[PDB]
Order: sequence, then structure tokens, then C-alpha cells
Amino acid sequence: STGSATTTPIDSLDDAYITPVQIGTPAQTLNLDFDTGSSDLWVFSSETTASEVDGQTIYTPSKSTTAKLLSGATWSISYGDGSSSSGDVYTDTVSVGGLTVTGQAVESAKKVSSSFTEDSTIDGLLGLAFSTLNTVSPTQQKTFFDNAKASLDSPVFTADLGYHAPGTYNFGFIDTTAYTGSITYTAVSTKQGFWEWTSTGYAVGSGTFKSTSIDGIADTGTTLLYLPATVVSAYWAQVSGAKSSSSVGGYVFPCSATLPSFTFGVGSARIVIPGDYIDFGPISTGSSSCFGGIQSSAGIGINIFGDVALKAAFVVFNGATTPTLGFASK
Repeated sequence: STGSATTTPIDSLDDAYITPVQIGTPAQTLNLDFDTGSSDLWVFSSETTASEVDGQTIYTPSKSTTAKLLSGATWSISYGDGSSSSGDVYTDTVSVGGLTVTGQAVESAKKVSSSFTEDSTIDGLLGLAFSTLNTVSPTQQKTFFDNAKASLDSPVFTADLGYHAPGTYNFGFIDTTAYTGSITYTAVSTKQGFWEWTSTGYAVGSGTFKSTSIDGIADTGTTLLYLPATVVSAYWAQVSGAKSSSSVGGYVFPCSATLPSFTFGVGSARIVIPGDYIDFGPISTGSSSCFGGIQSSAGIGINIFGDVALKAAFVVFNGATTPTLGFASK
């Protein structure tokens, strides 16, 4: 089998992407944030504290004839951005772009933190990291991809995120029309449960490439590119007027400035992030100070190749027995 679904930016800055997902019978369609940095499929629901729901579409398991309580199961997650959610668990039929999994764990939120409430466009998350990170207790549950894998034509999914435009998540096949050149594959460590890999270096604009190992994660659920402070400083030093602002919480720059591209290495291959992808607009409405899309990972504890990086490439998440990651230009 295969599936193919369009993923759409939630706003004009590509702060996140939402993908429609069918849950239950008859189908209830929720717009989920596909997140290769986590491993829980959780949704706003009829069980979510009323005061914490503000415009989201909810899953109502009592209206699904295929929903079954996963008795005794609970879940609780906290994300790198400080947000969180928790609740109980049903199994139900879940379809993405034509691909159907029966008995998928659907984690129903009883509580969500304010940032989730405040984002009317995201109805939940669909985790695509390794199932070892799944938070369901007492019985850890598998991701949608893990459940689908054996049925897929090939045990892979791909992320083709757009810049200020829709893109595509495919399951079970590689669309050879969606990228230019060749796909370069690179080793993955699953030791932390992430799609963790090592970039071979970077360049700033037309500058010479610096060969240096940068271990990080391919994370569709993170907006920006978070890299070591040395790398980030070298980037912003090439932007007139850019500065790190402790009050804002990262690098800012005047929008009158031209942003250089940023290149990262995948083996001997190179992915070029155009300068415009690094512009996240005014820090507040009407401000001449713009927020940067490349920020320091110092004190996150891990480097994160988030949407800023991934949307410059066609990315293969290869879930073969030994997982790997593939990157192509597009």
C-alpha cells in the first residue's frame, strides 16, 4: 500500500504544517501536525477540558463505531518548546492520504497547555519518530508509520515541505518527480529515539564550505534550524545589523538586510537553504526587527534540523531494518 497527503502551512511564516487525517468510523477529519521529533498521535477531543479548547476540531470517540478504549492507558508528553498535553487512549482506524491503519492508538487529550489552546489551526500531533519515545503507559504504543510499515510497498515515508506553500507527505514510495539530482543517504542513530544523523558541514552564502560534523535530528515538528553557537554566529555575522537579543530570545535582524543562503552537508552532497527561508518576520507587529530562522541550539542539548532546513530538501525517512535518512535538492 501507499498513502499521499498534502501538508499546508498554518500561517504566512510556515510556523508549522498541518495534514488532514481521518479518524474513526464514520471518518472524523482532524488537521494534525506531523512531527518526526515525537512519537505520540494525540488529538483534541470531546474529553478535553472545555476551557482549553478554542477553535480546534475535536475527535469524539463515542461517535466512532470502531473506537475502543485502551483500558487503563494514559499518556503525558512535554515538548522542547515547553508545551504539554495528557489524557487517555483509544484504538481506532486512522487513514492518511488513502493509507489506512486499523487499531492505531489515538491519544485523547484531557488537558493541553496554553500554546496548544492558543493555536486554533492544530487539532493534534501525529508522531513519526521511533516508537521507543511513545509515552503511553503501561503499554507503549506504536506510531502510525510503525503500524503501517509492513503493509507499505517500501518501508519509508517522505517529507516534501513547501516554502510559503503546501507540500506533501508520502508513505510507502519515493516520488522520483519530486526532486532534482540524486538522493544522498546518510546513517541514522536511533539511540535517542530520533531521526538523528550527522551533517558533514556548512557554508554561509557564497563562502567556502567548512567540513565539520554536526550531529542533529530531522524534526518536521520544529519550525527553525537550531545549530551550535559557533555556526550560528558565523551565519549572522554576514547580516548587516543582526544581533542576538536576550529580550527577544535569539538573533534578530533588520528586514532591510539581505539574508545569505545557508548550505548544510549530507555526505558529499549539499543542501542550500535560500536566504528568504531564514526570514520569520517582525518580532511584533509593525517592528522593523525581524526574527531569524537559524538560532543557537546551546542549552537545547541537541541540534535540530527543523522546517527551515527540511523545506529546502526532499527528505526520505527510511524505516528499513537499519534506518537511514535521504536528502535531495528540489
